Amino acid sequence: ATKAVAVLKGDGPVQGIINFEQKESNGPVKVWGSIKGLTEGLHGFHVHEFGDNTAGCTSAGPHFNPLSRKHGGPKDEERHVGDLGNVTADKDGVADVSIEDSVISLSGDHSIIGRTLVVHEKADDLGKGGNEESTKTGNAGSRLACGVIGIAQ
Ligand SMILES: [Cu+2]
Repeated sequence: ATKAVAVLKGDGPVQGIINFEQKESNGPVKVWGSIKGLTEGLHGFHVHEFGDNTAGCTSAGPHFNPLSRKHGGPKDEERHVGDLGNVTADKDGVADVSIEDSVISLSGDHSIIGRTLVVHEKADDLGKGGNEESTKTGNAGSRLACGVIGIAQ
């Protein structure tokens, strides 16, 4: 509901703290997250999980979560069942959070806590993904930056 904590640990150091306050009453989620990462950009936050492992999400790879924004658009439309924002890392791995007007976006449709985020300093696009299947699923680097995300309160 009111706050969330994200904890990511990868092969490359990726660390950030994303906190999102949503409620089923419908309202823009006030969310803040900073990411530190290897040198790259980042575009789109498209998480899609039902919980796997905070060291790398196997389920988060090729699994589309349609409840999100139907495809998972970054601004959200319904219940982006993943973290919603746009973040762009610099060469020093530092991404400022774009806080978008979301509707019911708690990161996860089956639940939130335990759900592993798939983002990285990379375009983790929503509806475009990358290649046809990744377009469908909405890009995921299963272990590129993954950790259990969830509303921690
Ligand atoms: Cu992704």
